[PDB]
Amino acid sequence: MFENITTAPADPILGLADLLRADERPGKIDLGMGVYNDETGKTPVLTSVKKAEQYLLENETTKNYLGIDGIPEFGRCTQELLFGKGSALINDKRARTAQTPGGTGALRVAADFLAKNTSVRRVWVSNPGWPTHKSVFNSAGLEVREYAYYDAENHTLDFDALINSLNEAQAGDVVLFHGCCHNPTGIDPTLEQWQTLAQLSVEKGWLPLFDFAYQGFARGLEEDAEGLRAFAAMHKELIVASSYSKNFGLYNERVGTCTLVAADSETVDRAFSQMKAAIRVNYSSPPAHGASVVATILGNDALRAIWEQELTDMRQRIQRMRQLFVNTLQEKGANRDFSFTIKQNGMFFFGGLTKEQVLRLREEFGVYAVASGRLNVAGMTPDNLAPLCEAIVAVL
Amino acid sequence: MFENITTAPADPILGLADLLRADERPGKIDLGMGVYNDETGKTPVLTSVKKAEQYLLENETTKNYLGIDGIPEFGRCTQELLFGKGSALINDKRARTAQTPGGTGALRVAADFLAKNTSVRRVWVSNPGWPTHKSVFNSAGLEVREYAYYDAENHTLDFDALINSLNEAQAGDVVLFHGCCHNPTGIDPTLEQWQTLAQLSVEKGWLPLFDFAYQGFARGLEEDAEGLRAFAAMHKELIVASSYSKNFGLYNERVGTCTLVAADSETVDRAFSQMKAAIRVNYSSPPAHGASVVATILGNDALRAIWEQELTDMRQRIQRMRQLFVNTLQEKGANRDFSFTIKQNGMFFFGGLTKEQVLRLREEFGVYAVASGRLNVAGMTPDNLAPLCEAIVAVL
Ligand SMILES: *Cc1c(COP(=O)(O)O)cnc(C)c1O
Ligand SMILES: *Cc1c(COP(=O)(O)O)cnc(C)c1O
Repeated sequence: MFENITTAPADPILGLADLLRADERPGKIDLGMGVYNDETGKTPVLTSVKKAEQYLLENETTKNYLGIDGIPEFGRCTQELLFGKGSALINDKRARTAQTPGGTGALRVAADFLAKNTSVRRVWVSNPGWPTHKSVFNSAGLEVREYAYYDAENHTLDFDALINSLNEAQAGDVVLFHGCCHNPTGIDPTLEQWQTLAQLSVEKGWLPLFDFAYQGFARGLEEDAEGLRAFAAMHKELIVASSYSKNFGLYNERVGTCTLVAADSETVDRAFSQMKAAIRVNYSSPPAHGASVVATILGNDALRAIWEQELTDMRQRIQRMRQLFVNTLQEKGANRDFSFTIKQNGMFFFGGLTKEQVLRLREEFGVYAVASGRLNVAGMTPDNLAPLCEAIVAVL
Repeated sequence: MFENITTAPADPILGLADLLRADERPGKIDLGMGVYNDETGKTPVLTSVKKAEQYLLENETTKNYLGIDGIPEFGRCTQELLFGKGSALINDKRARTAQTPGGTGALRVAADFLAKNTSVRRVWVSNPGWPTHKSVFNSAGLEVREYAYYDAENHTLDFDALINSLNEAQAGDVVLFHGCCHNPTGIDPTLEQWQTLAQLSVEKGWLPLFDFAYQGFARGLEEDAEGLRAFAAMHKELIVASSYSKNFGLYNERVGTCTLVAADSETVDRAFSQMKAAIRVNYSSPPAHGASVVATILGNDALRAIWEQELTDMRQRIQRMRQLFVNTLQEKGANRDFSFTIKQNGMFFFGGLTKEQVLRLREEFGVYAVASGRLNVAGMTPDNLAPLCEAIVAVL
């Protein structure tokens, strides 16, 4: 049965993990996968989280099945984070959320949902973008088309190119938007641009699909949801896949959600029934632990206070690191100007390096980054900043 | 987009959960989903588990991504449980295990794996069987065929019928076997029958696929794996999906595994690469919590000792309950003889009731069971045994 099977191609991002574990050199600087590191170069578990886990260990009495869509309180809390405490979608019961195994799991159940219950044949994704989007949608049978987005030689959102390419999108097809902290460019549209996109979308008949994996890492919780809420205010239907992996540092606990929005509750319920079917035929119900932690925190005023401050400190350390990065580079005498880095939202640095420069970086200097020239700034720390910059200056 | 979508059909088993939550009557006896209940009618979290969670809360320092196949130690431990501490499959490195979100998640990744990388067009499942098997395999695109298994008017394994129907299975197609505690008949083949099936299988060219969700609930850990090891000893390739939901009572933490076995390590590795691809396009990596708990317990002598005893007490309470069930029935004057119940392995009672009798049970008496006439004996307790039996005697 398995004699003819061929080796699968390695993942451009997740594959870095395996490359790293095979390298014996001690001074390896890992700036690949987008995980947050503190000043000591460790990706720690939040205090609010530890406190919640303490509470769960003491108050949890059963481990019984969670119900297809997961913890109800968890879903309600996520809707408020996404649409605002007094949103119309929430009041008119137009939204239904399913707890899922991470944001990726959400993209998968959405894709399966779309493929079997809708006439969507193709999904539109940006370029530059996130590799996993194409894999996920192609595996569900949907065709993936790319739209223009980044202005390389200027380092800004090529808004005219964005609309010109999107003119190709027909009514009925899906358009994938990054909520905030665009992976990998870090450049997001402004509120006015979001509004333009929203009106153009409603008018053109596209089914919007938001991938929200970095809420709170750009400006803040509420501000980062601005674009989404703009679309939510004009749209009748939409899908939003969110993740709590990064803003709660619950990476391996696979905590995410998939929210469906329809014209009314009758439609959303009828639709959600089919999304539950897609889920039940996959993993049945979702892992409780991570979601319980989030609900506990999000539901306790004291805990939420600690958590938001921790989120603030993470965003602040990254902002400090990129400003320090640019500085140490000029300090080391980099021939190219990387000041544009400071305008990027999120955890990454994108735009300066080529496929070969990053290859040389890992080979000669043991610095690991993605082949697209994307570096995880959150992996940068005061102690690795100098060696890291010396490596980069030698490769420019 | 979502106007034409139709309401999905409810799940025959998981749907019971929703039926129950809508019934306001106080004396509802839930004997539907196969979850263990103690004397007090609660499905509690094991002490060994609580101890492990305590240890994790204190020793866990990061929540960083788990790697596609999950916790290595967890996989190794599961291989020993399944194939025995000194198995050849383990020594010759012929087996590769991936941590998955429950046993259902394992069946799904196996189905996706098969559909895209193999020429398997159909999977053979028993009748009576577990409804989810058909859903899972059909959603991956594979066709599901059923084979004879149970002798209703005798309450035994119809072994001749089993082989006669399986003669229809061609070389290349999958045959699904329940490791032990056959859901729902509770009747498993004997070691000699397992051996016959093993030889017939190798000779006929079927790819065996074991669903191991109740190890330890029939006779014991080692004894329950006898059939599997018989096949493992004669087979070159095989797949085994196991669950820790029941034997560890970690239901909502989604703890399972998918193990692939090939002729040698070269083949199994090449094959596993594609299974990792199927996983990465689904949920990326699995939830850490539940698997960590199992690895902690399974890896600590003291903890394992406590855990095995708890598993023993669960099996013993269920055995006591079915003997008490049969007795109270005759005590109440049931016209039909249900003594065959005592020969059933696992958590269920199957064979006495009809679709209408169970319907009347939930309607008139508020007793919930699956429409197939399958009752969760583990849900039976000294306090609900009497009312439960009175309901049944009134419906016979
Ligand atoms: C991280 C990320 C996700 C989701 O990650 P999960 O670990 O699966 O929660 C989705 N989209 C983008 C762009 C991401 O960066
Ligand atoms: C319980 C069960 C499974 C797996 O359950 P999970 O909660 O998904 O681990 C698989 N097969 C059968 C027959 C079962 O009873």
